[PDB]
Amino acid sequence: FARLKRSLLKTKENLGSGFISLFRGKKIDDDLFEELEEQLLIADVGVETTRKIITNLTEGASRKQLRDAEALYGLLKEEMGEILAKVDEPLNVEGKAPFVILMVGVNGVGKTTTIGKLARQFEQQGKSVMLAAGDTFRAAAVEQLQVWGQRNNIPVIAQHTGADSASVIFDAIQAAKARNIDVLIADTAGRLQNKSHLMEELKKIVRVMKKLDVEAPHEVMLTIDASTGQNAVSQAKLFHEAVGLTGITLTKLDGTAKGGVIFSVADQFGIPIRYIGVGERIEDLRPFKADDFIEALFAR
Repeated sequence: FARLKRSLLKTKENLGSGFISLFRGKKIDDDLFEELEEQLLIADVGVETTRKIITNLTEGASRKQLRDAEALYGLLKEEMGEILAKVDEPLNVEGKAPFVILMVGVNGVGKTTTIGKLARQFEQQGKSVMLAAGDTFRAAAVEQLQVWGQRNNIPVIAQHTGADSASVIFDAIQAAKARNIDVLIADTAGRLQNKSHLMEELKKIVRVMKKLDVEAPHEVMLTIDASTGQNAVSQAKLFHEAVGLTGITLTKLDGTAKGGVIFSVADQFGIPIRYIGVGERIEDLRPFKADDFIEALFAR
């Protein structure tokens, strides 16, 4: 995974292959674990997840009675591989009419653009897609979706600026079912300034969907930006506590040294990481595969 390896360069400065130069010729002691702990934190692995990692490393190293630091690399590969393995369930949007994905997250992390990429990917697999411009007060985000949808021959349900979000989405599910759409992707508001207001809106949207399908939304997908580091974790915590997240898309891993936040997100929530954005192309919004990611992160 060449493209994946290249996109992770900044994170690899401290993690994965980044561990190699740190362990080189070192002996295993408190100083070393201290330095390792520092590289993990710098990469935004997070205090709690770093502690779990160091603790399990400490133990595994003692069980095998290791003396030379170079060997800690493989133990870390296994330990960190384990953390991501627990959230490796791929998103399966098949067999529904439609399969409803409610895209949540704050403004400015590229939700609308992620919606476009996901819509193209599903069409490239043979599925029909419909979009719902549920971020009703942001005329620019609604217009972005409408214009792009028009030219890609993808129906977009939208109403006047300030329309009730739950109503636009209700109408979109209604239109999706009438037209035999396979996947419906709904955008949502993202002003985290007034958290209670935003969360109540999402709760309403979710309640209203039940009038049409007891199973909708089939996926509540949070989009977070890896370059915002631990802010991504704070955002995940907020949305998850309010509404139930069933999937996470982590974008902008390319170029940030904070790629370690993926471990923090995986470990603290246990919510499947569905996609990781590692470039600007449609295919760069990669369905997440824990093994490919770990191999790319740890490869020299």
